[PDB]
Amino acid sequence: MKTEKDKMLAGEMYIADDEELVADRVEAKRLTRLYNEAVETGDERRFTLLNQLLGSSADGKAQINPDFRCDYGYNIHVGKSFFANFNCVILDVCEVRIGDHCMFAPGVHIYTATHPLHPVERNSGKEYGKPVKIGNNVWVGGGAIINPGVSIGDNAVIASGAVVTKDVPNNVVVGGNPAKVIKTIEE
Amino acid sequence: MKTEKDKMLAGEMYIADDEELVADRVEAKRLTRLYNEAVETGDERRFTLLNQLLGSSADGKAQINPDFRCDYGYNIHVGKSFFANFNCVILDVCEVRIGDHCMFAPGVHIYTATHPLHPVERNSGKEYGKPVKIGNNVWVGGGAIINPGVSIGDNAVIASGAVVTKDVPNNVVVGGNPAKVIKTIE
Amino acid sequence: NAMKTEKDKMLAGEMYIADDEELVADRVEAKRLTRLYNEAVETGDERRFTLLNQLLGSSADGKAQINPDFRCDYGYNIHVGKSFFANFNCVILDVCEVRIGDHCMFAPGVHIYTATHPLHPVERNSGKEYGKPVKIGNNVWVGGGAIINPGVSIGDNAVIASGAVVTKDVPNNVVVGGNPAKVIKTIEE
Repeated sequence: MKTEKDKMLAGEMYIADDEELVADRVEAKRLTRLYNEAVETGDERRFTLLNQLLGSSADGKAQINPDFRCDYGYNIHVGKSFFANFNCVILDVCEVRIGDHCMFAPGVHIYTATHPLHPVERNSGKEYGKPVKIGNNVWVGGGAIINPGVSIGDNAVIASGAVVTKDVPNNVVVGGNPAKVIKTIEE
Repeated sequence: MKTEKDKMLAGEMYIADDEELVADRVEAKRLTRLYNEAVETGDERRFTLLNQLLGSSADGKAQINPDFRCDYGYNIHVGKSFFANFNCVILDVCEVRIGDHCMFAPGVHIYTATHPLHPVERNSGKEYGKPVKIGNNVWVGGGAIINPGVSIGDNAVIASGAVVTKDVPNNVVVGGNPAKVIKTIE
Repeated sequence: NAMKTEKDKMLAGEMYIADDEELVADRVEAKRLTRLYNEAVETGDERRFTLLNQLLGSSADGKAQINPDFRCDYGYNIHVGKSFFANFNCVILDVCEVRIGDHCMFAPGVHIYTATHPLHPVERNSGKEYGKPVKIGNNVWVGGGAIINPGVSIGDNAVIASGAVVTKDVPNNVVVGGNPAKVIKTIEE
């Protein structure tokens, strides 16, 4: 009864080469190529293309620099005034929810996709994911990595190069690998 | 009386969506795309395109692998025999000065662009930058990040994965996140 | 010696002139073919495998699954086992041999470097550089954005955490993470 896609979204083990998911991934790549060319050449149709790619954006005017990459596109949901700089990658096998006024520097990667640590299970043709949630007014610094299952609170700032393995509270700066609070933001 | 571009270059808060700055970024992207195509296909005209993109290079023969990315292009200035490997990104809202014989491994990022720490100000449509300066004979290792306002001395070596958050003296190797001196070069 | 070329020295891990014409021509060809390959996989064309099998030195099953935009120096120094998978934007600098076993998977932004340079400026600026080969065992999972440096071997069943920077050999059956990469725990099966 459950499709592989149902399992995927639920965070359960799913067959990555399921017919439907494969078609979704190849379609995401084709559309993504068109989008990246639109934004590189500065065509206004970049917004229409992006709005077909992303699951949703609050204002339909998400500003994403090239070359953007994502797995499905449709699991990505952004608030108002979303900005991502060059070469961001979002593996949205599970939901990636991003709030308002969020800002990604270049090379930010968000992963929801993951695998079993044990070889037989990892090699079985099945994998899984954990959703990522990012609050309002989050600034993610250059080259940062947001790992699966992570939530980032409102007004948090992720230092460049940070590797985020655990939830980030409201109003802090985190930095390092693994990322740790390096400062509290007052107000 | 200062234009938004004037403010940007001086390290002051500027409106990023100023019509002049938007036009410059649109132009840089369009030209960067042609340049990347030229270097990917191995056409000799890659140099003439690159020389229209960068602010200056000492020998007009900078060697930059695809896909290169920059904000403006014109704020980047390189010495002779400049080399950058695959996928380098330079956010040049402020000056990026690079000396002679510098080489970047793949995925090196240089940032001058930055933002206020508090949300209201960060979300106000204004941001700022701090220039980056790199000396002569610098080797920047793969995936290293050079943050805004940093200066790197002559003959410095940045280990791969380094996250450079403060000035680096001459003749050292730095590594880690944040980067720290790990060796003196003699 | 008698007919040893710069390419021979490069492969042997010896100092070699990077701008030797044969090597320059090989890199130019790799970039040109990489561009076609990346378009093929982006557009979902079946011939992506045909092109990839001309780019890589070898793959055990001729069906390596490599996402765009892949980058490499030569292509022909890369050899992968069965069921190889690399996610978006992986870079392999294969001036020396890069040998990868069966069922390996790279997350996005994995970089493997065999190319390196002298630490002292005069020698580094001399137009010569060198490499050290990389070997990766079976069932290795390399996490997003990880760096594998020159001369590194990674054992069977090892997993590399996202963001790890691997400077030394990784033994079989460990999870490593951090910069520099250190053992997090062991894995058995």
